[PDB]
Amino acid sequence: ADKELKFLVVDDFSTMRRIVRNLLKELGFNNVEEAEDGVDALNKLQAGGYGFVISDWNMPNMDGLELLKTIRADGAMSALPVLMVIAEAKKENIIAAAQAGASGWVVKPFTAATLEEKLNKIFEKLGM
Repeated sequence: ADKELKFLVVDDFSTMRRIVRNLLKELGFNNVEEAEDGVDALNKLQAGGYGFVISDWNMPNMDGLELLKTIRADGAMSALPVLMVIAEAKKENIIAAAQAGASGWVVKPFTAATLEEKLNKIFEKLGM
């Protein structure tokens, strides 16, 4: 894909946002920024320039699935890739997420490799 795609890494656990940031990096993706919950996420997206959203599931104020749902229903941002970080392959959430428009999902913990194939297959399917 493109190495300067601007990524948005959304998570309530600063630790985990540190790991995503680094995972991206170690794959040559260094046009990244962070958001702490869905509310902050939306705020940043509206400003512009993003090309990929990596959002966790459990965040206060505005959670994972909500973030996903508002990008999808929002006509400006509607076709924006959203990769969702889900804890356990709880079938139920996988279904809600794909159901709500998520470009794909990854079960955390994930390595740089799984991340890289998750992205590559999202890139391929989105014409990226």
